[PDB]
Amino acid sequence: NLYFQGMPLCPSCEMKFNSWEDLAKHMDLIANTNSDKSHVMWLNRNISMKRMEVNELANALERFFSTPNSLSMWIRTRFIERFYGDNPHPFIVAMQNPTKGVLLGYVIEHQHFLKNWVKVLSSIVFKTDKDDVLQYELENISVEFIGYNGRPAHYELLLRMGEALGMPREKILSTQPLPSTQSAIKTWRKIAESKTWLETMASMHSLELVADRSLVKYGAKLPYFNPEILSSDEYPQAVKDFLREGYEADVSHAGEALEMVEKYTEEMEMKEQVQITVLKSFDAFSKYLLARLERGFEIEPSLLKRVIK
Amino acid sequence: GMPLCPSCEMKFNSWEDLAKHMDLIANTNSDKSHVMWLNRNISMKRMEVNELANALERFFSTPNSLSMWIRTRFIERFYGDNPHPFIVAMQNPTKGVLLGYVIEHQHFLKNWVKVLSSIVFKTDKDDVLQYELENISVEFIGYNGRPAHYELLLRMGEALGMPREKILSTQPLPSTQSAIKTWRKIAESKTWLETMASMHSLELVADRSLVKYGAKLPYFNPEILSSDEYPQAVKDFLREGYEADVSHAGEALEMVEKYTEEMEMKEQVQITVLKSFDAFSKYLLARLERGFEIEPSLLKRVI
Ligand SMILES: [Cl-]
Ligand SMILES: [Cl-]
Ligand SMILES: [Cl-]
Ligand SMILES: [Cl-]
Ligand SMILES: [Cl-]
Ligand SMILES: [Cl-]
Ligand SMILES: [Cl-]
Ligand SMILES: [Cl-]
Ligand SMILES: [Cl-]
Ligand SMILES: [Cl-]
Ligand SMILES: [Cl-]
Ligand SMILES: [Cl-]
Ligand SMILES: [Zn+2]
Ligand SMILES: [Zn+2]
Repeated sequence: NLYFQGMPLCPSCEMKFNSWEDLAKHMDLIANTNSDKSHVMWLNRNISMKRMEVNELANALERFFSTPNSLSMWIRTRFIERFYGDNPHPFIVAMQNPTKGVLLGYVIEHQHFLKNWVKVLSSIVFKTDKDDVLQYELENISVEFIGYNGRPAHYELLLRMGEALGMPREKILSTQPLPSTQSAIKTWRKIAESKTWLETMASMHSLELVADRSLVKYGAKLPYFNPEILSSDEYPQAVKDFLREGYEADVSHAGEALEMVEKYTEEMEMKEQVQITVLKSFDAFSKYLLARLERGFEIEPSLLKRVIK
Repeated sequence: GMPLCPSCEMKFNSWEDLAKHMDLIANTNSDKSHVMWLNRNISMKRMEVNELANALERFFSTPNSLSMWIRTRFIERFYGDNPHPFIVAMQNPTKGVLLGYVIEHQHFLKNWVKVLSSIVFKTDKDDVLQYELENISVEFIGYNGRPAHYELLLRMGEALGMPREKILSTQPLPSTQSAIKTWRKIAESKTWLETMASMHSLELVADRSLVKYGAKLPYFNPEILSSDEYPQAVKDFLREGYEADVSHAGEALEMVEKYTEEMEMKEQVQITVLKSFDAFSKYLLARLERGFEIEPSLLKRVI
C-alpha cells in the first residue's frame, strides 16, 4: 500500500533505497571508507558511536525517523537531544550566567544571523503557495524590520544590547562574521535556494526552539539562560530588553510554525525529506552557536580557559 | 558592446546586424514575438534594415539616463498618442471600472509582495534590501498608522457594494495569471536588479508627475480625490499612489540606474523592463475585461 511511498532516503547523501535494510547496508558501506566523513558523522551524531550490524542499524534508522510520530514533536525532541541533552551545547552552557564577552559574542555573530533570517524568510514568502504561510512569514519579516506596533525590532534591540555592553554600533556592524557563521549562513541560503519552501520553513523556525522556555517540560536539561537575568541589577537594561523578547514570544511562535510545518508535510507526503533537511539545519545552527562562543573567546581569554578547564 | 535582441536576447556585432536579424525573423510566418516587439516599441509599418538599425540604436541609447529612459518608454507605451484602454476608462471611472481594478489588483498585490521578497533574498546590496523590506512592510502593515494598500483596495470594493468574501473568492482572469507568471519567471530566472527594475518601473502608472514629461493623460481625473461623486474608500485608496508613487518610483529607478552602471547591464535591464511592460499591459487590460463582465454598458463606452 505504502510499499513504494515508504522507501527511505539516506539522511546524509539523500539517495533513495528500497528498504531500511538497503539504507543501513549503504550507510555502513560508505561510513567504512577512508574518503567519507559525512555518513560516519551523521551516524555518530544521530544513531551511535560504536559500529552496528546492518539489520541492527536498519531497525535503529526506522525507529529514529518514525518516533516520535508527530513531526512537530519529532523536531522538538531531536532539537532538545542535540542542544539541551546530556551534553548541552557549549554556548548554552556559557549562556547560563553570561559574561560581557558571551553576550557580545552573541551580538556580533547574531547580527549576521538576523540579516540571513529575514532574507531566507523572504524566499519562503516568494516560493510558498499557501496564504497562511505567506501571512505568517510577512508578519515575521515585518516584526524583524519595523518591530511590533511601535516597539523596536529584535535587530535594533540586539544592537542596543551591544551598545549597552560598550561596543558602538559602527564597530558591531563593521565586524565580519566568523567562518562558522559564514558556513551556517551558506547552508541556510543553499536550503532556501535549492529545497522546497516547506523544508526552508522547517529548517529556520525549528531554530526558534533555542529560546522556547517550554523545552524543560519536554526534557531540556537547562534553560537558554538563567531566568534571574531578566530581573537582576547585574546586567544592563538593554540585555534584559533583548533576551525578554524570545523569553515571552518563541514558545508560541515556534509552536505555531511547527504546527503548520506538520500540516503541510502530511499534505505533501514529505516527512523524511523535511526530517533530513531540519537535521542539516541543526548542524549549521550548532556551528553558528560555536561562532558566538568563539567570538566571546576573542574578547575574553578567561572564557576560553573556563570552557576547556 | 554587441546589441542584444530585445525579443530572443541573442547578441549581434552591430545595430545593422540586429536590425537584419529582427527583420528576417519578423518576416516569417512562424514568428509572433519579434513582430509584436517591433509593433509595440518601434513602428506598425515595416522599415528597411537601415532605418530599423537607426530606430533601434536611438530607442536603446536615448535618453542616456536609465531612470529617464524607463520613464520615457513607460509614457510612450501607456500614456502616448494611444493611451492604454484601462487608463482611458480610468479618467472618469464607473463602478465597474473601479471593481475590475479591485478584483484583479488584489492578485497583483499578492504577486507584488512575493516578487519584492525574492529581491530581498537575492540582493547583495543593503540599500536595496532596506528599500524592499520597507516596501513589503508597508504593503503588509501600512504607512504612518494608515491601513496597507491591500486593505484600502478591499475597502474600496466593499464601498462599491462588493463584500470582501466575494472579492477574495474571485480567481484572477487568465491574463492576470499570465502576467503574474511572467513576473514570477523574471523573479525566478533573472537577476535581482532586473526584477527590481521590472516591478518598480510599473509604479510610474500612478506617478502624478508623468504629465510634466509629456503623458497625454493623468492616471485618473484628480477631481475624483475631492468630489462627493465617489465613496470616501475610493478617494482613500487612489490618494495613496497619487501622493507616494512620484517619489517612490523615482527612488527605486535611481537605485536601478546606479547598480545597472556598476554591473554594466543597461541593455539587459532595458530588455527585461520592456518584457515587464508587456505583462503590465496584459494585466491592465484584464482589469478592464473584469469591468466588462461586471458592467454590460462598459464595452460600448470602450468600443
Ligand atoms: Cl508523537
Ligand atoms: Cl563552508
Ligand atoms: Cl518550493
Ligand atoms: Cl542600564
Ligand atoms: Cl579575560
Ligand atoms: Cl540623453
Ligand atoms: Cl551594500
Ligand atoms: Cl501563460
Ligand atoms: Cl541575482
Ligand atoms: Cl462615503
Ligand atoms: Cl551598461
Ligand atoms: Cl450595465
Ligand atoms: Zn548516503
Ligand atoms: Zn531575436
